Amino acid sequence: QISAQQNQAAATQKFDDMQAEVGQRGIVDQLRTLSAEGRAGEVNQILAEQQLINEGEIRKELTGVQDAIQNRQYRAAGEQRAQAAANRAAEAHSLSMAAGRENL
Amino acid sequence: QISAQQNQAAATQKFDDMQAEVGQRGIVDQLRTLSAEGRAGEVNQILAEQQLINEGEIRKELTGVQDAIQNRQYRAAGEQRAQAAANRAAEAHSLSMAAGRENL
Repeated sequence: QISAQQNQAAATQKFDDMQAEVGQRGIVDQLRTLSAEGRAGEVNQILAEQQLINEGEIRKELTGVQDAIQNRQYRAAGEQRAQAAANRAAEAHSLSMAAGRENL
Repeated sequence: QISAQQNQAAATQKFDDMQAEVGQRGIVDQLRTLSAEGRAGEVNQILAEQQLINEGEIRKELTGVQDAIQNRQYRAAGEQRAQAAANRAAEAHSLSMAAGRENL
């Protein structure tokens, strides 16, 4: 009797969790839409009041998304700096070559 | 009889652990909320008094979050420093080029 009662209690908990995920599928959708536009302050505030979401691992996925955005921006800035540095190097070398040729 | 009682004891322990996990979700939620805001001193204090949560691997996740925050701040500072360095280099090169051209 006790073994059967334990088994069915566990099954009931599993079913409740599954139903909770199914019902929560909308908030996760809204958070996914919001976090891909850069807005990161309006995702950490909905994940603090409308919490008890079944899986608390979505946080890591959204953080990864925002980190990817920041990394992309930094990479673009770095490339922009590099090309200008190359142009400056080319100009300086041309002047130096002219001067050296005249001296020789 | 010995085998049956051993199996029953193991099953009872599993059931008790599952129930304890179910009952502790509120504390884990509060910890996630606190640790997502940078406060890393209260998380440890809570995890010192109530220390006995059914899974002691939450600490790894929370430390990962804290490390992510610190890394983001450091990367932003580094980007700012690189931008300032490039701005300095541009002016230095312009002045040097002007002087060299006049000398030639």
